[PDB]
Amino acid sequence: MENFQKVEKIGEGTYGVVYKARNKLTGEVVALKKIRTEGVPSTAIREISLLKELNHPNIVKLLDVIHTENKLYLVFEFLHQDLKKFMDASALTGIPLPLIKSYLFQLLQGLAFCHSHRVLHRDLKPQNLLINTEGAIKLADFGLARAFVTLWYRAPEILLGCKYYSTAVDIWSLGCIFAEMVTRRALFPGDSEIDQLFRIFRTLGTPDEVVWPGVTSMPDYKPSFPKWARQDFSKVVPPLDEDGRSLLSQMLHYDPNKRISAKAALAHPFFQDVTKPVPHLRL
Ligand SMILES: Nc1cncc(Cl)n1
Repeated sequence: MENFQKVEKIGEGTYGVVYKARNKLTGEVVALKKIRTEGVPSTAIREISLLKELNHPNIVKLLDVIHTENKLYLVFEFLHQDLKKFMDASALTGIPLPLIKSYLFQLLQGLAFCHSHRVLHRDLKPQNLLINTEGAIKLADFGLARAFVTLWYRAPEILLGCKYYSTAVDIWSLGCIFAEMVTRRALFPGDSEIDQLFRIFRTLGTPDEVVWPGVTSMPDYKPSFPKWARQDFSKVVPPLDEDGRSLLSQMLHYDPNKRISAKAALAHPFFQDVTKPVPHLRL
């Protein structure tokens, strides 16, 4: 669009290309997202406009929505790095625990806010968690999945065909990201839906009616699933301490009604000693 000078292709997102651009009437540097045709659905336009009001320090600001020439562009605040690259950058040492804790705490604050207004992300992953030089982390693309690819962070209720899923799906994803920050490997790197489900089962045990009432009646559940025994969390995420492991287990409860809420996770003892360190980042 005419008011924006693209400076660089930053990536191919879920919905289209993401550019770093500069606005000419403000001089502001932004992330420009092209979405994707019938002439942009009217409901998607209405959903997106609700998102313009969903403002929080831990949510990447939706600056503008440009519906022009029957195309849709989302203009976001720009951040220089994402958690995926920072994790790759931090592979030999690992992200220090104080920083992991600060990031998780801030992300939960973001989720708690969105969840309080009944907005889910649905597709959390390291690539859409954006970090700055101030030690802040922010959720990008919040609300876009409902308004409009890796399986690694997808909740089991989604994999099992539950169509009416809750905010709990975001808590699952963030637990997976938390484990990954700690161990420097992805928790459940599935490369198909069955492989994702079966990786989850191999670590947390195949779910049954005892841990997850109603599970065997879910659309894609099969009596023929193999029955793996649950592994111990001390084997899954060493050398995370007892507080972190305790929290992680609650974030990874099979039953979405049992799974910890963002708001209850913020009160967890793990965060008793949270701080806000600044990361070392080269831009
Ligand atoms: N890659 C980027 C940078 N800033 C904001 C967004 Cl939404 N994406």
